[PDB]
Amino acid sequence: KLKKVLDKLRLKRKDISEAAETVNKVVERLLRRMQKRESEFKGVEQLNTGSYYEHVKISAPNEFDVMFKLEVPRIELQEYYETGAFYLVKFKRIPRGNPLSHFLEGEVLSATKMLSKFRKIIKEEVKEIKDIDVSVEKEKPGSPAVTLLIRNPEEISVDIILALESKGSWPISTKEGLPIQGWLGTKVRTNLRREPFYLVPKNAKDGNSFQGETWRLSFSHTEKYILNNHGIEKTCCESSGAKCCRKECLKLMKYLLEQLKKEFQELDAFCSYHVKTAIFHMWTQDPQDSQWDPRNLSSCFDKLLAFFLECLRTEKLDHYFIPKFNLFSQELIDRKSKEFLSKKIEYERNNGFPIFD
Amino acid sequence: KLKKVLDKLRLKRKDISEAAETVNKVVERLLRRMQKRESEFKGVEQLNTGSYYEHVKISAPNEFDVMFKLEVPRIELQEYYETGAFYLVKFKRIPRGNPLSHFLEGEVLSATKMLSKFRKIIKEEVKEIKDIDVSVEKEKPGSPAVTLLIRNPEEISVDIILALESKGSWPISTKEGLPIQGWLGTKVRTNLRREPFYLVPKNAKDGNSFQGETWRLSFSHTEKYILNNHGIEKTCCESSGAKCCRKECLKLMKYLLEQLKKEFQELDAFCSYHVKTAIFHMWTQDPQDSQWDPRNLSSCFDKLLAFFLECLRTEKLDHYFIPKFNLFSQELIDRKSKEFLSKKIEYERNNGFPIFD
DNA sequence: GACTGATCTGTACATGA
DNA sequence: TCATGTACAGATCAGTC
DNA sequence: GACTGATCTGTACATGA
DNA sequence: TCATGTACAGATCAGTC
Ligand SMILES: [Zn+2]
Ligand SMILES: [Zn+2]
Repeated sequence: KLKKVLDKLRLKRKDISEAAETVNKVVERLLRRMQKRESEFKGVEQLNTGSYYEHVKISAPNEFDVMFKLEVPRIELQEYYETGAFYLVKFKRIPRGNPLSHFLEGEVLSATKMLSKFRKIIKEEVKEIKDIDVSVEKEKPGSPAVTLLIRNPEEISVDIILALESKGSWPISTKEGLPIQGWLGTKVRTNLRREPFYLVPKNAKDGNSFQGETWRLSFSHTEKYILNNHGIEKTCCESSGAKCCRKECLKLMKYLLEQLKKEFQELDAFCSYHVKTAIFHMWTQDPQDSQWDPRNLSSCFDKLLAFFLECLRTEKLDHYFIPKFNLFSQELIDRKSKEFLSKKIEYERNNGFPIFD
Repeated sequence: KLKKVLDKLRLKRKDISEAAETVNKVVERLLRRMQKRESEFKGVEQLNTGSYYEHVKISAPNEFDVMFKLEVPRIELQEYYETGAFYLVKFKRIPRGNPLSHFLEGEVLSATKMLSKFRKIIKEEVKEIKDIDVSVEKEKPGSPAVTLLIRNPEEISVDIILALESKGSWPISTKEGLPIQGWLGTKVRTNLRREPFYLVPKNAKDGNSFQGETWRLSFSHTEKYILNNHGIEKTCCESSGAKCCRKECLKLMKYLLEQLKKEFQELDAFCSYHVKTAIFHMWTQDPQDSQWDPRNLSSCFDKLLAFFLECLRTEKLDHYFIPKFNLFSQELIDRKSKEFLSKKIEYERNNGFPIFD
């Protein structure tokens, strides 16, 4: 039933091999340039994130997320209002001439300036690539990335995400977040929150004050770890352990939403991170690996489905790391959208999921 | 029944507090001196091991194990025969004048010279302690340590173990060892074997060739990790998880052996590491946390007990990290001892464990 | 500007209810 | 079984050369 | 003598039986 | 469901300034 859908969604190792070849080449060139010519993004490091690197990419390997993170010492964050997600970045110490002085709009590190220079460098190096059909995509509003289109005959999109790495303790807005204590445990959560955190440009085009100096938190590293260490049992999905159907449900849900989005313009507010967040909450709700046995696929997928609908009905999907940040607020998504989606989803749920063809 | 015995074996937080106070003071002074006066053990670091730091110490806090580990780059090991446990230590690179040149008997690092200088320094600093009654114990044959007796009114013994730290990949004799793949998992084992390993002086007084240049492997770091991360479930014994009776069975077994040893001279070959190794094998055999529920204490303790007897009957207790190394060989322990122990143990097992009074 | 001691956060354990 | 206090452990921050 | 590229081991995943 | 081959990831070692 659903197993056949999962077969359809499976990536093919040939496609994977070629796409990965080309992609790795381009990425390596860009990183190296970002170090080489006496840049100010020298010292940047690489961190692969997203569905492809979590092995939850569906249909095709045509989307890649790569973080160019740069450690930026001695900073102080001023929370942008009480959003929990958004911050203004200040420095204690302008070191001397300082790489990042040119990226200052006061005491405040400007996300848009930094992003513009980043973009300029990337375009420059991309012009010098003669053996691969790679180009720079026009800037998308609300993106912290420079998106590359690769004609590896087939089209592949690569988000090169500019990030700031901070080894300090996580902002307060996350203190109640990451509620894995009953699922992955206390030692795990403690070790994860000991890790650095990351800030990417918000790059909203709304016309606000502090619009180009607003940064958003990112936890793609931690999400990667969770996707790859997802059981209560350490042997879950391991070589000497047993498979769950967690990743599978994430894939099915992702696909459902992708299709429902390609057919309806009413769902342009929705992205797969909503699905991911919701499923994090579900995995925290049903921690037991037994509650995610393959033989219970259909029911498991329904459980999640049910949960999601409730999130729409209550208009309440809390951010998994920032509990005060609601993702289904009226400010971000209109009621009408959520209701429309509840309708379509319910239909599909009561009709044997016709859309899966 | 056994719960009351575990109550008797429990340490008391006052005793713990005082003993720990004094002990930490002395240890800090010794480490600092080991760094300060222009030594050759400068750069040494501390690593607390053993029952006290695993929270499996029984009766009293009168025994402490502390490793002074020193990273020793660019070495090559020659396995002492096919023992798997014993090695001769050679250098690729005599760096220049080199700290450790004085500890060389050729190309071979001498364990006894190093241990002698270590001991000399420790005695020197111990003379300078005026506020605490601390002395150096006479060297024990087969010890890689300098043992301190502290009259903190009550007597406390502290083994200061000289160790060498190597970040290279683990010797081949351990390749089949650490068989946690079904219990803690594959990722765990892989990450643990990526860690450094340690060599302590064998310090046998047997009169062999290469007697004072023979080193023994140590895995007290890994054993510490296992004791503190002992479940298949990450929440085992955690604040938002459930208790097992693993540590409890280790304690009971430890105590049984301690008593049976204090009463009988026939069991001077036996140490608690045999108990620890056996229980590692049992935890690998019964990985499920459900197989270690508190309510199944008595039976669990019996299971272990049974296992141990079999190890004596077969005269086969493999080292947990070095599978080729047998601990119940005739070379190390006489049959008569193992049989005697089987007898006493069986008696206790069939008689409601009178010895526990 | 770089190295060492001081401070802070949280887990495991004892204790009291 | 559930709340309160101590040790241990690791990490970050503040102070000295 | 210090920094970067090359080599090696193992987990997760696709494929074939 | 179980054996074979590819990507990804981290670590150590060898080669260049
Ligand atoms: Zn799983
Ligand atoms: Zn446990």
